[PDB]
Amino acid sequence: KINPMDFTFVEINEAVKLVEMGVATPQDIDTAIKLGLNRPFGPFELAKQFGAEQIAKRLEELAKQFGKKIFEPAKTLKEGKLEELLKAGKAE
Amino acid sequence: KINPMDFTFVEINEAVKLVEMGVATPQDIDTAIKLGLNRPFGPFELAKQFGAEQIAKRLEELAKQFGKKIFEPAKTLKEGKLEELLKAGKAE
Repeated sequence: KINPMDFTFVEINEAVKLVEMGVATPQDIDTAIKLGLNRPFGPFELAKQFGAEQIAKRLEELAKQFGKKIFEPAKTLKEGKLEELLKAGKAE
Repeated sequence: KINPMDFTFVEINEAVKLVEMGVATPQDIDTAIKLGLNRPFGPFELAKQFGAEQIAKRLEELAKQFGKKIFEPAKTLKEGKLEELLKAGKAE
């Protein structure tokens, strides 16, 4: 049974993985979302708000439920190294 | 009751609206998704594949179910003007 919140959990790791594959930065993502989507927290601040720990555990659950690639938790998350990752697109 | 497919329906109009608010183009989106997410069709070809008509009708359903902003169908879609929209970020 799915929540509305699961949809931002999945959006988030969509975002995460893009950043993981180097096709975008945490920033252009957050801003375009915030600006385009007119909301207060982009995927990543959202992620920071929530916690890598929580979102993954949850994404796991869904991966079992569905077995689609999209639901499987980004490694950035499943291993909490989120913060060093912002460093990547943010640092240089 | 939600399907796995609903998650790409919502991703799509996430994408759509970004493009609607001018913060990205249909292209940088499709490619970053395809490249970063290593899949065959970006949000928009996906959308083209499916049809503005179908995705909206469906997004509607979810908006009633949840009443979160994220689920409400982009106007680009709910009015099928999808194709002229690719023109925007694609044309100039």
